[PDB]
Order: sequence, then C-alpha cells, then structure tokens
Amino acid sequence: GHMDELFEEHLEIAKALFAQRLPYWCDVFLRPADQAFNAYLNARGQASTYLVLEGFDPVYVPRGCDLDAVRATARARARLREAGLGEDALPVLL
Amino acid sequence: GHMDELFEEHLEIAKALFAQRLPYWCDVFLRPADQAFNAYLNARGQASTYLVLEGFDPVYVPRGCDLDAVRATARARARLREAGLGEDALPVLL
Ligand SMILES: [Ca+2]
Repeated sequence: GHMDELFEEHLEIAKALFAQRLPYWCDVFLRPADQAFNAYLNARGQASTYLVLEGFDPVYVPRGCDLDAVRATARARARLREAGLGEDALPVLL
Repeated sequence: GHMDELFEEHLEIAKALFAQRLPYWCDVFLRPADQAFNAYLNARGQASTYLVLEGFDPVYVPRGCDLDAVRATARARARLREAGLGEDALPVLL
C-alpha cells in the first residue's frame, strides 16, 4: 500500500481522539515511519508530541493532554498487556 | 562493532544523568538508532521515556523527571537553535 494513504487514514483516527484531547496509542508503523508520523500530524495541523513508553509502547499526544498522565497510563497498560489483554482493551488515559 | 561501544558508553552517561532525574538530550544517534537507544536503556534496567516534538533533538527522560517540563524545554531549545546557538548552550531542563 501507499504510505500516503496509510498516514492519511491514521491521521483521521488521530483527529477523532485529539478532538477529545486524548492520546493516540498506535504501533502499526515500522521504523522510521513511526517517528515520521509525528511530523505528519504536526504538518497537517494536529499539534502532537511523540512518546515511546515502557520501551515499546508508542503514542502521539495532542497539546492539551498531560504527558505525565500518559506515562502513568503506560505503566498500567504494560501490566495489562503482560496479563494478556489486547491493545483495544488497554486504557487510553487513566 | 562501533554501535555496541556507542550504546554502552552512552548508557553510562544516561545512568549518571538519570541519578539526578535529569533528561539526556543526546544527538549522536542517526535516526532510527535514536529510538533504539531508548529501547536499549529500558532493556538495561534504566527506565526511560523517549520524547520527540518537531525537530531532531533526541531526548531520554527518566522516571521522576517531569515530561511536561521536558516538552516545554524542547520548544525553547528549538527556538534558541533557530537563532544560531550551539547545542551545548541550550537549556537541558526549564
Ligand atoms: Ca507534569
């Protein structure tokens, strides 16, 4: 598939979450596209900070969402992932 | 290989900074080795969060260091870099 379309559709997902000032937990991209997606969000008008938490949990965080709260959320996500919960059942923001 | 030495030597510096809850702005890694260094820190027992805003300025943030403060610092660093200051003269933590 084209990367432009992948980035465009994931931008639409990000926008839906960012409209509520929620972070977008998304690990679908390979390297270095994972980091580049943050440049895409910012270029397209969606102010975003990229974090990788707990070693391997990436997230795109809108302005207006507390980064320390996202890190706290990642700690809980890690415990729940280890217990076998799928990504869509993990907490988005504590 | 030289990458193994690179990661091992920078681990030592990160450990020293993290002991004082200071972030490590380290620009010696070529993307995507920048993100991989954060994975290495975590794999070696140094709890670290990787943060990227809008320029090349890799940062590795320990537990107990405020990520919102690091984000604000990244913004100030970018503005000062744009004005001509060298990396060594930039703030590490507002
Ligand atoms: Ca904070």
